[PDB]
Amino acid sequence: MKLSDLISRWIDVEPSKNAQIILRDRYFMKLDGNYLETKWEDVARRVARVVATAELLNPSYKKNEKLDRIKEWEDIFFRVLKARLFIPNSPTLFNAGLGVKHDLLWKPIDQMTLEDYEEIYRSRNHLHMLSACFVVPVGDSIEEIFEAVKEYALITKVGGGVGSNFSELRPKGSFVAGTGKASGPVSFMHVFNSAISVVKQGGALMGILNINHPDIEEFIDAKKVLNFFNLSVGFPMDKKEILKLYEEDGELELSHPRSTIRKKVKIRELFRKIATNAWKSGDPGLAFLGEMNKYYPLYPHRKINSTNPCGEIGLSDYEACNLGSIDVAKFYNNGFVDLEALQELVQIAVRFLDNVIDVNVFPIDKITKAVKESRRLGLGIMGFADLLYKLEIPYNSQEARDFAANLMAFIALHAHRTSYELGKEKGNFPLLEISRYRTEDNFVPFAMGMSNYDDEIREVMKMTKEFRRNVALLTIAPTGSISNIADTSSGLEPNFLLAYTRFVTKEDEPLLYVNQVLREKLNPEILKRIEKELIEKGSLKDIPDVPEKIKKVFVVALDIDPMDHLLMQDAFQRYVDNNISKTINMPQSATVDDVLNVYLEALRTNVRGITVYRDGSL
Amino acid sequence: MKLSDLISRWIDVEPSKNAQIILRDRYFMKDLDGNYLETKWEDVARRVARVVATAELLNPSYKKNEKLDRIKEWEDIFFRVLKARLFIPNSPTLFNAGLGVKHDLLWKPIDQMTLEDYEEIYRSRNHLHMLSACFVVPVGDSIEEIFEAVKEYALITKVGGGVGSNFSELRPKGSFVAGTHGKASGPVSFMHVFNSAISVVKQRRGALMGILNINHPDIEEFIDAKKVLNFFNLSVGFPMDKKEILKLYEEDGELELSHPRSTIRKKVKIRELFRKIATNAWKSGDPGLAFLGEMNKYYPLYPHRKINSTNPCGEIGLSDYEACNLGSIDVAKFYNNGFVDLEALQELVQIAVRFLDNVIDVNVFPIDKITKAVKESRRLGLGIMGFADLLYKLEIPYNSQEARDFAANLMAFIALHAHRTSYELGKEKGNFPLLEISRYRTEDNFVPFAMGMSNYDDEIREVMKMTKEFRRNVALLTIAPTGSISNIADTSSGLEPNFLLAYTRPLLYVNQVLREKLNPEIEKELIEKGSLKDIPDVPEKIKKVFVVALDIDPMDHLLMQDAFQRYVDNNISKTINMPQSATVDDVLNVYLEALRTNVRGITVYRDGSL
Ligand SMILES: Nc1ncnc2c1ncn2[C@H]1C[C@H](O)[C@@H](COP(=O)(O)OP(=O)(O)OP(=O)(O)O)O1
Ligand SMILES: Nc1ncnc2c1ncn2[C@H]1C[C@H](O)[C@@H](COP(=O)(O)OP(=O)(O)OP(=O)(O)O)O1
Ligand SMILES: Nc1ccn([C@@H]2O[C@H](COP(=O)(O)OP(=O)(O)O)[C@@H](O)[C@H]2O)c(=O)n1
Ligand SMILES: Nc1ccn([C@@H]2O[C@H](COP(=O)(O)OP(=O)(O)O)[C@@H](O)[C@H]2O)c(=O)n1
Ligand SMILES: [Cl-]
Repeated sequence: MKLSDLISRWIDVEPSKNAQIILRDRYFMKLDGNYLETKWEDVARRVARVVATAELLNPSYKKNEKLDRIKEWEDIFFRVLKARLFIPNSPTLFNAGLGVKHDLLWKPIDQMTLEDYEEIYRSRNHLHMLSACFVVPVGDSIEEIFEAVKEYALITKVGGGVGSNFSELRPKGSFVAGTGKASGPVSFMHVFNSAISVVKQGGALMGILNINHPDIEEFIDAKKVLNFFNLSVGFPMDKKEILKLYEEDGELELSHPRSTIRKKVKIRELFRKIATNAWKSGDPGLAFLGEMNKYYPLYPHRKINSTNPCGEIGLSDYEACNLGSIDVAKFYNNGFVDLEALQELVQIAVRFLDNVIDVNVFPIDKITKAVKESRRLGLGIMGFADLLYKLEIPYNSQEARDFAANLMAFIALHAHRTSYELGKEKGNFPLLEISRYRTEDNFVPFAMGMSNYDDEIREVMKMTKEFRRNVALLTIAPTGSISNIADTSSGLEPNFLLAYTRFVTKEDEPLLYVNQVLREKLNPEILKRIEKELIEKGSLKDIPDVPEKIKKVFVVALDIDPMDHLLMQDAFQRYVDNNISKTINMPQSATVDDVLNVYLEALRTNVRGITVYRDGSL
Repeated sequence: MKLSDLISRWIDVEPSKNAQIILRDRYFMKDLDGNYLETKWEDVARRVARVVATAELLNPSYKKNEKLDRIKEWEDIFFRVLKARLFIPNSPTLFNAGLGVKHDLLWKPIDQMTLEDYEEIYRSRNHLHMLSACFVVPVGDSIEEIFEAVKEYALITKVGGGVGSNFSELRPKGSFVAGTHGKASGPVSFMHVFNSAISVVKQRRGALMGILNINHPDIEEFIDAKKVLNFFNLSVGFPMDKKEILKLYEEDGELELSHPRSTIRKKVKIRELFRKIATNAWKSGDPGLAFLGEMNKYYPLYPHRKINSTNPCGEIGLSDYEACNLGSIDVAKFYNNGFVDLEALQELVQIAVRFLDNVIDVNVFPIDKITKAVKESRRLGLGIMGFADLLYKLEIPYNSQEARDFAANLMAFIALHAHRTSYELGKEKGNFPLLEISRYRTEDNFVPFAMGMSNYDDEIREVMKMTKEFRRNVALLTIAPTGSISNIADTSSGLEPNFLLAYTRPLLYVNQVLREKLNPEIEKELIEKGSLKDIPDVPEKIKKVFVVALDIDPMDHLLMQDAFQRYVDNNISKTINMPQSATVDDVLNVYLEALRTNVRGITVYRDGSL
């Protein structure tokens, strides 16, 4: 069906009362604390109008027509936004229009003149930061360490999540031209933690240390406060290499350019250390940085050393990335995903995300540059688990994973063809010429190998040798907050729970929530009886008197075994040029051996990183 | 007698074994192997003198066929007062002088020194060649400025400095912050980041100064912050006149707590704020009080520049990005026949001031703004140590009007000749850049301290007028703790009474002057009891004389501070010791007498309180 007509079916559907609480708490703009916005329509309008003002910069538009052209983009943007088919990362919702006079952000589009958009463009203040994901380096000097703590605080203040690889820092007890002797990365990481603890935005930071750093063991056991850090162990070498060393029971030398300190450790003992900690507490994860550089169009002229906090974007030094997600559950139509409307939305969403770069303001000049030059986007999806329920497809099945790979491949195809086109109309990312899209033949920024679309995707990548707006376009984020605004499942995650009682504060209340798809499918009287047990058990699986087909379909996170989580992440990653946010849920009864087995399988699949969460551990 | 003769008396007295251990431990230079380049005090003295003399290269009054002679002459004079331990510079000068320089130039005989040799010492001083103990930086009201100040703390701590700040610009906790739903974290909470920075950058550890002004809305939280600021000394700032605060107090008035970038307001009774300050000091020693207005009253560049903070022990009031190098005279070595040898003292004061001013020239800072602030004002901290031991020798009891009048006259004579030395260096080398906008140039009768307790006052007034025309330094004097340098010097610390006459250091130690004076058949009861007061058959004249910190009541501590502060242009480090039985009201009474006298700040420590 036409995107038009899907917009119609959603545009007058208001957010649930749950989404509305989140919105007034956090999203609706407010001196001294009065609401300038009271409906999601209000958010959609302000954001639509501000992202649309980037069309001022379009070299392919003549001065006459510019107002026409801009209003057209405002209205579609507004329509997909209000309908909740696509929502950008939170910072876009929070910060769009900051610094702009309130008479201009909600004004009827009727009364918008071309000098009103020009006024919007030039009044964006130092806080107009619309992107979620950042990486900064932490060089081996007191100067560079503390510039980086400053950078963390500046990024955080404006609503960014930031990560670093701390491996440049020489090991603890290393020689310093001082003085003393080097504190080592773990103890400097406390300064960064201490800083975010006082910069209150309203897991937060990613800190990575590489597997061959002499302080790695300390780093693995560091969270056992550091409470604001997610930690990952970095593998800048090739996955295959580490797999083989493991398989032969080999040893790894721990060493550092600027220390004499060296140790040999068995790779299995180190792995088991990691797995034991992650079994107990969820940290540290694994970051396969070598796998990310493998698919990075600019490597080695540039290099990915770290991810942002939730691990879904691998970023070079000072790079940033703005994200946004399509609710694929809204795309269900009579046993099929409606690809005609999904194609149009991918097109709109890539333009939306690329225009955000043009109206974004960063607090550090190096970040502004790093971004101008690459124009990395993070288009993803949410509502995927719910889409499966509608299609009657068990999440833990080869059917779901093949469908997942075809769906992502379709999106990757039309995302990169939109980038092709934007490069033609607006100009190429400055670094096209030195990227693998130019200097190579047959370069594809992801593994593929599970879809009919692979040839067409090869064709697209070849075409983008010539025209290409963006270094990379796709990610799957956690969507913790935008999936709640949109009333849908998060990211590619299964639903964690089908039913739970939530609580309204009123003024001076328990109100049962049931998954809406489940509500529409199960006999309402079967629902009434089983509800009690479903809430206590957290699952339908052991509930007598629930039909078997329902149940096979309506699995939640802990019904789905760890390998079936991991393989779903593999299926998506084959068609995503950045990385993926996936929690590998494990049952309380999983051992440290089971965790190691996940890591081992992880090395053989196409995943770019790993997070495990064992039920009841924390 | 001539300083040269006084030197000969001290030059070959070797540092004690206690002093030598300190020296080997952290002052003797080592090579990459951890092998010692220096093994003797003499080597530090040669190294430091040589390095500080090389500043004479920049002297615009020397030829052309003259410079090498004049430099070796300064090097020789510096070397000899150093070796004798008559004057010692602040520790970082000891630690860091000569860094970057080849080792064959550093300890080479003065007589084999060539002009090119000095030129190469000077050119090869590295980024670590940091020779000053005392820093102040601003902490402005923005995340940007806060974390730039945190970077500065780091960089300063790394190269060996102590830094202080006034946090009062930061908006109170809970203030509106544009563009977010979070509230301002507030000064106390942001201090946590400074503490955590210093916990991870080794200096031999730096305590920090943190000040919040009495009229800041978070002031009560600040007073209570120390029961994770374990690195901070904390002082309450009083930017208003001390008269005004004393009055407000006596009249049982109110203080408006407010901030220009917050709606958070409150009114509090001054007596009640003072009582909380006093209760916390009684418990733990913190917070002390910093009379910033009194400091600014005597600041020659006020109001264009202002002092908002001290460095960590409070002895220097510093304007933003300003730093200061210190040095101390061991006055105890100037005793001669029932008198202080003022002939020798005047000469060492002249030498010390030059030595201190030359340090600015070979000093290297890690921030450009500090470099500029120091070039522009050339502030010095010439002090004394050995004061209590010098009183022992003169047979004067520390807790007597006699001791305070003696201290006033002694500090007055030092101030006189230091400021006269500054006039002359002004003339010979050029004035400090800011002289002409300073109150030595723009006022008449500006004197940078209260005087009032000496025969020297009128002569001091004349020298101040003279320095309308020539003046090298904005200010010159201080009294420092001298916590390490009085140890190296084998003498009592700063102006402080000895804390104890005998203390285990399995070691064990007896004050040298008591030792050369007490009938050597007269000790067990002193190491335990801590005093001579209640040993009987110890003659009552030794005893009146040989008093320690806790024999001297709080007002005699405080009036001793006053006596010195009237002739010191920067500030003074003095702890007001109190007996364990003192009450919160006894503290408040110290506070009130402090506000009436000429002291520039207060630190109390009440015995057994930790
Ligand atoms: N004083 C200190 N305390 C603790 N750690 C320090 C200290 N100084 C330096 N470090 C650590 C921080 C960095 O990881 C590393 C090097 O710092 P720094 O010495 O500033 O770099 P640099 O490149 O200027 O000097 P270098 O000549 O030693 O390499 O050692
Ligand atoms: N997110 C935050 N959490 C806690 N404190 C904050 C936060 N943001 C700012 N502050 C504090 C730090 C300072 O004391 C004060 C102002 O910081 P900042 O907003 O960077 O100043 P600014 O000069 O940029 O203000 P403005 O945006 O009003 O021009 O508020
Ligand atoms: N405290 C935090 C934690 C993560 N983040 C960032 O938010 C990014 C995406 O998270 P998400 O998709 O759940 O975000 P929204 O649903 O809130 O848009 C993460 O990858 C982090 O970079 C942040 O800004 N602040
Ligand atoms: N651990 C220390 C001790 C003193 N200092 C600085 O030295 C000043 C003088 O202290 P002091 O006179 O006892 O020090 P020394 O020169 O004797 O070591 C203090 O106010 C600090 O600014 C420091 O930075 N770190
Ligand atoms: Cl020191």
